[PDB]
Amino acid sequence: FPVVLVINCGSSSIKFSVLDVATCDVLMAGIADGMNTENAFLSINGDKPINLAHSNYEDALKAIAFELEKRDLTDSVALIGHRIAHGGELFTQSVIITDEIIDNIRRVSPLAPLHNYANLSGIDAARHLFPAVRQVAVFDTSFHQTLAPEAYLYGLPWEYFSSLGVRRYGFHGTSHRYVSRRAYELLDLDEKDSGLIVAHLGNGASICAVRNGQSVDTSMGMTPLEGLMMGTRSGDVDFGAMAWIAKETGQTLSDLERVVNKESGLLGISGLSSDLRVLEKAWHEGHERARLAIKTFVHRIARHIAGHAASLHRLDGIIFTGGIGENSVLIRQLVIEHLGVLGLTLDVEMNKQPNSHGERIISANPSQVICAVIPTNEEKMIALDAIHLGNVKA
Amino acid sequence: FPVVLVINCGSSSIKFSVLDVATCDVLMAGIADGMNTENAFLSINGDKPINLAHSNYEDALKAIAFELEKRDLTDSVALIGHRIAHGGELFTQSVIITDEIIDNIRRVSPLAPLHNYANLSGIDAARHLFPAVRQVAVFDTSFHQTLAPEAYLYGLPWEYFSSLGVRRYGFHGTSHRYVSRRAYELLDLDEKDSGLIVAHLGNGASICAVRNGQSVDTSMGMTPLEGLMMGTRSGDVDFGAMAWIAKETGQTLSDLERVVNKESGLLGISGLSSDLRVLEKAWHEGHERARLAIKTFVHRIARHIAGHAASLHRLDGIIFTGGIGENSVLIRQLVIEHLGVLGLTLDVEMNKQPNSHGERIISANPSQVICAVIPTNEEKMIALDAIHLGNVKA
Ligand SMILES: Nc1ncnc2c1ncn2[C@@H]1O[C@H](COP(=O)(O)OP(=O)(O)O)[C@@H](O)[C@H]1O
Ligand SMILES: Nc1ncnc2c1ncn2[C@@H]1O[C@H](COP(=O)(O)OP(=O)(O)O)[C@@H](O)[C@H]1O
Repeated sequence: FPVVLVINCGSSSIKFSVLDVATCDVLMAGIADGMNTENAFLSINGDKPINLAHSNYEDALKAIAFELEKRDLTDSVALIGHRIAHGGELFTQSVIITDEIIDNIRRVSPLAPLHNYANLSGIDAARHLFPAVRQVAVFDTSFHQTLAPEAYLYGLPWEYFSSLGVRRYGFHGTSHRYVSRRAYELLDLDEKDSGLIVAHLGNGASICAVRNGQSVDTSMGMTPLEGLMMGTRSGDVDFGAMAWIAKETGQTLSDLERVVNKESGLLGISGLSSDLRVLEKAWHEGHERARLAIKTFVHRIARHIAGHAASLHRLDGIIFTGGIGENSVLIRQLVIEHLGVLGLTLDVEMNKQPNSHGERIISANPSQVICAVIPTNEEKMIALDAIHLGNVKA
Repeated sequence: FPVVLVINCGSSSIKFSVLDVATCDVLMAGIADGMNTENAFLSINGDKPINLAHSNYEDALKAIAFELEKRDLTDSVALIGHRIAHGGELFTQSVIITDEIIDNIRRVSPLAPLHNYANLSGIDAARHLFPAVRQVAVFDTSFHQTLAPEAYLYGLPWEYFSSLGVRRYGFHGTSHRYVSRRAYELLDLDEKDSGLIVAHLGNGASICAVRNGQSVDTSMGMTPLEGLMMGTRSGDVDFGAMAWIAKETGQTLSDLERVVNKESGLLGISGLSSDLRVLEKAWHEGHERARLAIKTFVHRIARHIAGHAASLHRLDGIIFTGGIGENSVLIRQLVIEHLGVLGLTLDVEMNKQPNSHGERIISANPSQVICAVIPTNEEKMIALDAIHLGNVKA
């Protein structure tokens, strides 16, 4: 009974899951938080947080490695999957990790400094601790590499693109890829002749247009800051406005970089919380700013969903996914009602069902476009890639 | 036979037109360019440029005033219309100019430094030269004041909005207003129950969603730099990307402000010209970058047109206007073909007709949405407002 160890190293954390190769089910999950801090810990399934105080990425993973051995899981780990934030234009699909891949990942890392280097730290650690184990790299950007130039180019001088690599990349690639595959099943669509819009709505949020199985447009840009307004991220924002704000408050780009990434979006408008649940209750209790934050959030989602549909020859479905897309009854309803122009019809009773109902259709029959909620499973998608690559002769 | 003198003062020019109150036809037009420069001139209808060397906004208008007197037009000027770039949240409609209006215009001027002060210079000059003449102010932003908060708010901290006035304003207001009024006629639509998308495509470009006669979404933002990619303007651009570019080339925001306003868009991508005509020929001749610039330009227009449609309850028509929208056969075709998802059907023979054919429908019957070209006439719209206001008792 082989298992797949899936890893995701962030700037200050290391999330992991152990999936059964046979059923792709989670057998164990955990997270080492407070990384590089004088006080780091490891909590597995909730079990009392261990003391990983003063430990680097490798020790943290060494601790996680011991927790797998203390549960006789070590010997059944046949594959390891690493989630990589940015793959530049070098990676269009998941790959078996070798020295060349590591080199390539370093090459594109300048494009995602705050994430890629942590991803690499994770790779080095895993390689040290599981030498005889095949390891795979899954890039959050690879699914969007099918985008045409007209869809990934910015209106900046050509030089910025050709010599600096400035262009739209998009993220949530693994989710958008996974969810759209699931959609062809659920909606009984022919992948080769289909038009889908996936709305990945989490604390990080993005839209993706999948035409005939391929991503043809996505909302995030060179960085995860473009597109939809999010939990603490601003989303699209007039550069002239950002420039004006700079001259008025005497702030630098790093100051504004912080504001737009940490103090904006839902948090910034509501001045209350980045958490939707908190905001939904706030609205219910009469909080005006919480209502404006949500309304704005919904307005921008509807706008991009419609905008992205322009890259499809035909619109067959709109799929909601992510923590927010899977659990927010109201947001889904508001977004959908904001898209009546596309002929969407919601089945409120179906939309009311909690996420325990899994992959489900929430639109009524008269609906011109099918609407559904499909829980995303990036760990499973990564494992499936690893399993496939596990049959290769490298 | 009274006439209306219409003025538009830019940072370095003063465009003017004299329309007949009876037919709203242009009887004279001109432009004083090279303002504040050691060499300024005044060209009327093409007539040899006069020597306005070393002259401020008032002298330039004094020269224009003499050209109207030298043609016995002075005594028939019953109204003067001033085009104002930015009206903030203070102006929702055109107004008769008084001391209060001037004060108010100064209040919002910080929002458009490079345009509003020139507009005010024009007002002071005109007021000096035509004391007994009623004068009106028409704001490029007023038509978009009907936008809901969810549509004009940015995902920035609430403070930036409430204390600094940072929000979407939108421009091309007079064109969008004028063109949509014309559309209800041409398309035989009931203003009170209608959904239109107007694509104002000139060297400056923006989209506007008009629901039941009111603007409910527009593409430009606090400044004319947001939205569509334009002649030399970038249009939407990932702020994280702009930040990244800053740290890589060691440029400031003023440096980037310049790049995004002067060296980007069509010019930036093609590295050839900002002029569509030049680019269309370049493409025909095999120029790849010119083709990419146009394709990108078209892709972004289609995206925003679809995105803006989300603010409509029903999509009745898409109207093209502006120098590009009125004369570009190819761009209109490409944009429309990029919107097949909305069920649009183009009548190529109708779309081929030159702008001399005026207000015209270019979509075929099977089309779910009517498409048309409606030449814009901002001077006429301004005159109509002035004429209406000419009956007021101030
Ligand atoms: N029942 C719910 N109703 C509304 N929002 C919810 C609900 N459950 C979770 N959320 C929101 O979803 C967000 C976090 O999503 P995230 O976990 O990052 O997505 P993913 O689960 O795809 O990785 C939070 O804003 C959270 O408050
Ligand atoms: N026949 C044409 N085909 C393609 N583009 C054209 C044509 N005529 C003018 N243009 C373009 O339209 C643009 C300038 O538009 P503009 O004059 O600012 O709009 P408006 O006339 O609404 O004020 C230029 O890029 C120009 O090359």
